[PDB]
Amino acid sequence: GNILQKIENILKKIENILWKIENILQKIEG
Amino acid sequence: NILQKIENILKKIENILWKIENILQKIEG
Amino acid sequence: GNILQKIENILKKIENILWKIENILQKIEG
Amino acid sequence: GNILQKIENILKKIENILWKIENILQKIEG
Amino acid sequence: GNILQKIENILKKIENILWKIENILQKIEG
Repeated sequence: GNILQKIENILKKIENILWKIENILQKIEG
Repeated sequence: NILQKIENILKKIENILWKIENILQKIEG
Repeated sequence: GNILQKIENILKKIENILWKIENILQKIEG
Repeated sequence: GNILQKIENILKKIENILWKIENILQKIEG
Repeated sequence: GNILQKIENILKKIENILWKIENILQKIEG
């Protein structure tokens, strides 16, 4: 129930961190 | 549904990782 | 749909992409 | 300790590793 | 094993690959 909500929330955080990594790499390569 | 949302976020994560992978291919280039 | 099978399939692709990333990074570090 | 909790723990570990990777890159780009 | 265990196992592989990636980056300050 709420554990699925915890899993969803962690995946959103993972997504957000990956976006940050992508942006740093884009600036480096750009 | 929560399972569909989880699936949707994972698809987004896959897409971001593809972008990261292509950028690294360029950097290693 | 079969949401759990879709989730499994997406995770397999994520694994594959990450393995490619690790290999590219190995070359960069070399 | 059910399978969902185990999955949650692994995702939390993934999140933390990604944070570390981002933290290192933030330094590299300066 | 069942579908949730298959998913857990793929997540473990993802974690492990990310740890490898992190390991390479950690060397710079380490």
